[PDB]
Amino acid sequence: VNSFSGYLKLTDNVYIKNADIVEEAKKVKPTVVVNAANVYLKHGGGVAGALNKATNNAMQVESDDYIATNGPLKVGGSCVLSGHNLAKHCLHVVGPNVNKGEDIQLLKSAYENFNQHEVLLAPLLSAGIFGADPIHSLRVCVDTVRTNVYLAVFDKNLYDKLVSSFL
Ligand SMILES: O=C(O)[C@@H]1CN(c2ncnc3[nH]c4cc(F)ccc4c23)CC12CCC2
Repeated sequence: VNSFSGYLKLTDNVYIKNADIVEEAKKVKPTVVVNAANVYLKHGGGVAGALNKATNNAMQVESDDYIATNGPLKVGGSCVLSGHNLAKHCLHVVGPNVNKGEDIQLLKSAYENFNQHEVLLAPLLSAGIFGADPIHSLRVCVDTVRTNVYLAVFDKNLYDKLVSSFL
């Protein structure tokens, strides 16, 4: 038993809800919240900009130190940093950004990072400003992640489309 509430169950291990991930994180304090990161951990907009704003820019300060030490992530890769006031940990995961021409097949590699964590609160990778089809992203999530994932979908309209079209 865990503290996630109001989710629709899609499969044995994937759950979905219409929610703001920042507010969902603020209430649940999950062990892991996933950020839709870029390779530079520049949290300017989308989910990343919203998560970072909710931390009062502490996520960005920590991220800049991480990059200064380690260099950029790989597309499809991840790193674990603090969850600040939102979660114990933040798993920063880089999905391919279609608006940069990155290979959508890397989306599966991105979701594989979730399997290193037993339970996660997450957005749909490569959705939103990353330019991928959120329905495809949901399919890859379901077919790749084996751990327990609670997906927060900000837009009520898209949520209904994702549920109604789910096979
Ligand atoms: O940034 C993107 O392209 C979208 C944003 N989406 C979100 N999903 C779940 N909660 C969210 N709260 C927010 C608050 C904001 F101010 C901006 C975006 C969100 C948001 C998923 C996405 C595809 C992977 C990242």
